[PDB]
Amino acid sequence: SRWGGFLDDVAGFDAEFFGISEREATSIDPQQRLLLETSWEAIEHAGLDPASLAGSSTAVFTGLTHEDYLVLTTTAGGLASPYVVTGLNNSVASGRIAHTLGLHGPAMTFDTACSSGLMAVHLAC
Amino acid sequence: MESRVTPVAVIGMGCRLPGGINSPDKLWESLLRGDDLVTEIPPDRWDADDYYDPEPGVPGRSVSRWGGFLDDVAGFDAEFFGISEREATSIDPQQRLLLETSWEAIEHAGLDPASLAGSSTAVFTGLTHEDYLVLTTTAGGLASPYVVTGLNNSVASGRIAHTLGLHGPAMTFDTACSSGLMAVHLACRSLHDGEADLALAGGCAVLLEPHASVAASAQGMLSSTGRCHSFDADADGFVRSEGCAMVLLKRLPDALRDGNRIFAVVRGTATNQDGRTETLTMPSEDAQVAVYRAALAAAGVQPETVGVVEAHGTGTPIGDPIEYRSLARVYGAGTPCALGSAKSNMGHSTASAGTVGLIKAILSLRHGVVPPLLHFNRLPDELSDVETGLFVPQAVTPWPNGNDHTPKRVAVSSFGMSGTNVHAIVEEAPAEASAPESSPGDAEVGPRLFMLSSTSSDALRQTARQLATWVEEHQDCVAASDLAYTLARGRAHRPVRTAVVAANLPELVEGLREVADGDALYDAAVGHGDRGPVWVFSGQGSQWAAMGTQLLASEPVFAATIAKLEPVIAAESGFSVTEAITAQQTVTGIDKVQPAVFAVQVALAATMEQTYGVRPGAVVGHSMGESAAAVVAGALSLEDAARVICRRSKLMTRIAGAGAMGSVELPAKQVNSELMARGIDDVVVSVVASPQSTVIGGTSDTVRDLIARWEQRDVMAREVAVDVASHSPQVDPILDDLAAALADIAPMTPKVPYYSATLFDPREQPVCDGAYWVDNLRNTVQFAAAVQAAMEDGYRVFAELSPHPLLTHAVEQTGRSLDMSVAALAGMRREQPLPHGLRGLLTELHRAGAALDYSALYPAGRLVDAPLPAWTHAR
Ligand SMILES: *[C@@H](CCCCCCCCCCCCCC)C(=O)NCCNC(=O)CCNC(=O)[C@H](O)C(C)(C)COP(*)(=O)O
Repeated sequence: SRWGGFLDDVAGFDAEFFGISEREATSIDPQQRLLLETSWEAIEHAGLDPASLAGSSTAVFTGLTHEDYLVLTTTAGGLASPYVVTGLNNSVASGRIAHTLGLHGPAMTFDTACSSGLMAVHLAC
Repeated sequence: MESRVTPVAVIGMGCRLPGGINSPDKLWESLLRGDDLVTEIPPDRWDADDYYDPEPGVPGRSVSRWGGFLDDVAGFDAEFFGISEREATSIDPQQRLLLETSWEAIEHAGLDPASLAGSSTAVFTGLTHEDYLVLTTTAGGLASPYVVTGLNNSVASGRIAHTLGLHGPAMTFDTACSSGLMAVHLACRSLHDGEADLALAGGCAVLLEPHASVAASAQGMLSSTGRCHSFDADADGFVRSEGCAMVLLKRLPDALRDGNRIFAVVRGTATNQDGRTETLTMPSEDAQVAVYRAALAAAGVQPETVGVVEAHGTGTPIGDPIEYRSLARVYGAGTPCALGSAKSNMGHSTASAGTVGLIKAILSLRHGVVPPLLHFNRLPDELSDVETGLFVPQAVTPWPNGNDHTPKRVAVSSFGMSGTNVHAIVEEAPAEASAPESSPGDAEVGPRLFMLSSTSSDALRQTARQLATWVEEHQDCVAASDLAYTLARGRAHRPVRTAVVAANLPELVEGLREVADGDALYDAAVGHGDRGPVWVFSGQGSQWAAMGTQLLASEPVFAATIAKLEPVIAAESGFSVTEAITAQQTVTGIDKVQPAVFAVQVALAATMEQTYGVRPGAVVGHSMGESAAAVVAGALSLEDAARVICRRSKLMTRIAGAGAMGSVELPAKQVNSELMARGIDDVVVSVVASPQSTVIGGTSDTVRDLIARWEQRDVMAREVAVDVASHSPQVDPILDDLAAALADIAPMTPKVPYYSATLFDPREQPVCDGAYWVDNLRNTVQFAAAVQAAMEDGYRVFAELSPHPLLTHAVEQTGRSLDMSVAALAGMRREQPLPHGLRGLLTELHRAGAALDYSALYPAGRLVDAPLPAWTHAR
């Protein structure tokens, strides 16, 4: 294959708005950045102030896979970066969102190949 | 109701942990002994000295050089799970450990893993690190296509489900180092929702590459000492350690209804997130208090009732005081409460921490005692003023606040870097649902058949060795009958298998020790346990002096059947058969021998049917044994068959065959071509045994000259020493009288599928009337056709009922000619004693792989904690 659907920008991420240092922002998984940004966008699309949800029992679930950024950093050999601990571990995918929004409901990330996109909805239900 | 969630009972667990711990009992023993499992990083993993540096925060270097590691992580049995070696190489060792531990846990519950096919059962597991991905990438060898399913995290639960054919939610998730307890909560909810009925929870943590450790050290997360100071004033941080464990869960009412062993019961659990704090890894005391209260409310259990809390206890100087502060808010309310953490003796597992804590709590409940906390001597100064009844047991300490009227209860807790927190409440399992003390009675003093199985011969030897060790350690703490019941019915049977027969535990210990070092080339079972064996009612020729003496002196059913048949023999055949059975000289004479073998074989079949209950998948009869075969086949009555055998024994004696028997190894068609080349039709083929073994009947002179000619033809041909001929135009004078006198029989439809060897098509069920017996004494018998039909029909297991094997090699050749593997056994060997009886022969039936009812041998018995078979561990 030579083709596919690809984002307009992948490395793009508004780390400053969420109070994120450029170092961790450089080392954080772009998938995590996309999830966080689109989650904020969905929250706003609901008409709710994201700041309003702080200190509430709302929960978060997300499906993640294809940790290709691990391959990239391994090839680059920059695994020694301390931000990798929270920049590449799949756990923080939900945890980063929960901490940013200050939510108290359970935060969990999982992987079910190409079925996470709806199994997350089932789990939330 | 009082618990909003349906209470869930743990019915089994499995674990593979550092320091050679591969069983929960081993973990319990290590914990009681106060042993440590943290060691220096093994060199084969990587050079610890290369990456070690005591200076904090040095880039590219770690602060620790220790860790808890397994005996081996590369060990795995691809053959048992049917995995290609090429594929097995690309598999993440985490997946292999998950699969093996899950299989161990299922067997630890006494359930057959194969029995769960298509069952509505779910599985949940947590994966945290992808060290194998790092290794594959740095090796540049991930171009192998088998890496896709071998590295993707979601495959793990899917792989387990596909191996076991489970039909229920399969989950691979992560909650940092709290995945296990999160999986437990998910399984509990799913069972409450009714989506599944059986769920598996757990997580595996594998340490293979150093860069992750270096990154962790860069964050200051690792202890420089090399040991976790959980709650100690010297808290230096956690230590990375290998780990993998699984737990099986079933709904409590269902478990009670099925009477399965209930290790403990979990009343409820809950989960929440800390939320906004200083960083992504700052714990929130209020959040932990909230999750404690929520879990208690879900379980509907008061906190002061719980005695011991399984805290996280990671050893971080920042985290541990916070965790201690939170617990004092809820637990330790005046009533003393003990504190325990599994990390003190094992270290920290980034995925299995919750599961190992849960298992330690389970064992603590099982023994009503708490192990001491390793390396601990005093709390940090920040906790000096905190008021609570909480305490850390410096030694092995009985259950705090012991109360007969209340079940013992344990709280567990796990926390991850992601900030999500899981807490659960574990309650002591109810009293024994079965009869108290398993209703002891007149336990049989006769030797018990202790089954055994494994994946390979050397693995079988190692399994026998460790099992003997364990039995020696508990020769008095357990009972032989319960152990035998557990082995027979509460354990899956691996393809490589054997058995030891013993009456007392020291005897079993000696027998197991014999094979533990004794060499023997064991082979895996050929049968699949789906069909019963096939009896071989072999004919005359293998008799010897006093065959039945041991059987009469040891098998009550055998003696009863012999005494039952004896008067009918003296009536119809005119002489007693017991005297010939006990005769010190080998029985001779077609009148005398013929009923003797019939009685022997029918008595043996009755013994197998009653004292051992093994049903035949099919039945094969040889010569006069064909009537004896029809006896157990359900086609002939016992009296009718006795009349048949006695009357034919009397009648054949009139002329004594009037001929001779010639056996030649030449193929049957080639034999027919050779015979027709000389016009020697006065002889005719009598037995079709194998494509490389035929028997020809005829007059003595022509048989003798034919076998002389074949010897001149450089082909083996023997005139056997039989006194009479069969299936030859020489017994003709008796045929008319035999048909006339024997027409009184009343055959019926066989109860067991039977192969008519005499008939052209053994697959067709014969009428086995007097005409059939005339053919059986005059027409050729196609034993080769019968065995070929049996193999074609899928049957693989065959056992001779003869006093001595006669055609085991022949049927082996038939299978070898067909090229399909088979197992041929002999009921008894020439002058072979057996004080144990046919029980020893029964072991060979199991070793072959035939189906049978084990409850027929083990109607009841309490399951026990006998160890598990080892594994082939090719790296
Ligand atoms: C268990 C989690 C610890 C083990 C997880 C290892 C992560 C390695 C990631 C590897 C990815 C890339 C691989 C290939 C390069 C656990 O219990 N977590 C909680 C430990 N306790 C916590 O509550 C806090 C732990 N650390 C701390 O106490 C603080 O976060 C510190 C002070 C270390 C961080 O500094 P600051 O944020 O306060």
